[PDB]
Amino acid sequence: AEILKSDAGTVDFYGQLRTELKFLEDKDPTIGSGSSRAGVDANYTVNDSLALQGKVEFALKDMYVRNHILGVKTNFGKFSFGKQWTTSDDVYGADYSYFFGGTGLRYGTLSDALHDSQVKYVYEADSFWVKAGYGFPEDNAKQELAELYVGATFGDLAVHAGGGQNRDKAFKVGSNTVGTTTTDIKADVTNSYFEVTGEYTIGDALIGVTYYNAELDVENNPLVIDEDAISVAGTYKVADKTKLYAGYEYVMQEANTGADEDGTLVYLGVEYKFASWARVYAEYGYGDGTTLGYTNKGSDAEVKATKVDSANNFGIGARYYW
Ligand SMILES: CCCCCCCCOCCOCCOCCOCCO
Ligand SMILES: CCCCCCCCOCCOCCOCCOCCO
Repeated sequence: AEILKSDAGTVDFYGQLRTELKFLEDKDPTIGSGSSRAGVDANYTVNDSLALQGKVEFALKDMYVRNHILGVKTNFGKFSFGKQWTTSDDVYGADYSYFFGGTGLRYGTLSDALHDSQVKYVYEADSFWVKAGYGFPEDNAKQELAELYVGATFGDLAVHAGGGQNRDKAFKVGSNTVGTTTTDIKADVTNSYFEVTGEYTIGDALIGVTYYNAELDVENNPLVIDEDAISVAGTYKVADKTKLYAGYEYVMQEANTGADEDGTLVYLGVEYKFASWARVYAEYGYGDGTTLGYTNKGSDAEVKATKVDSANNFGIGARYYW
């Protein structure tokens, strides 16, 4: 990106402007959900064995801090402190969409993929890696979080596995009205999760599969909910500038009361790159059934718990990068 400074030190000014139109079943078109941002990333190498990083990223709305990081890289790994995305969000899984996928990735149900005071660790060797994180609860003002993932690449097959636990002692589930007493439903909820992923590259094709489990339990309550999830997705480079993509996502939710639900999400889309600094995309999404909540990494959208009936959805977008 825009190198302001460069030597043993570099200062990089970077960002994205986005314009996105969303057409959701039974709604008027929405313009302006596009997640634009701008930041600065400063790096300095002290020697062969030690480097420092300072990064800050703001949303372009009014303006507010998205990430704010101090980093220390050493021969025994990299340690990063401050307001960061979760390690679970960085590793992600087999969702290749720009708008509607991610329903089978179950790490974000409570956290929305962010904790304002974390320490994150990364170790890399050859093709092999370890990534971990911990969130400081601040005498209960912030959630509890602890995560660990490992992965490697063996020829054309890349694999990873891991997970964690995320606790929110006062999570807002929703609201109830009984006569004229309207009241918030809040609970002490823990989300415990684990996943395995494989991604296979063959020529112009990429195919991925992710399995996820999660367990939601409530501290002073017999209620437990288990989720079992599969995501099957791929991409295909049909020309130098042009990539097609598609996925199928199925999730079953089972409560210890015996209540069962499930949800299906299918997407198909196309990406076109004008240049390294410009691209556009268009996507169709078909949803049926239930989600307890998910995050689409591509667009940064959060979808709260919901049920839909045979819903047809479309998105179109364009981005500028520097
Ligand atoms: C006991 C925990 C061990 C988990 C580590 C990885 C297990 C092997 O992973 C291979 C990656 O598989 C991705 C998931 O689905 C593969 C099943 O489908 C095979 C046909 O595509
Ligand atoms: C490892 C590659 C898997 C191939 C895709 C199938 C995944 C389907 O999940 C099994 C659980 O299904 C229960 C409901 O299935 C409804 C009809 O499914 C259409 C098959 O894609």
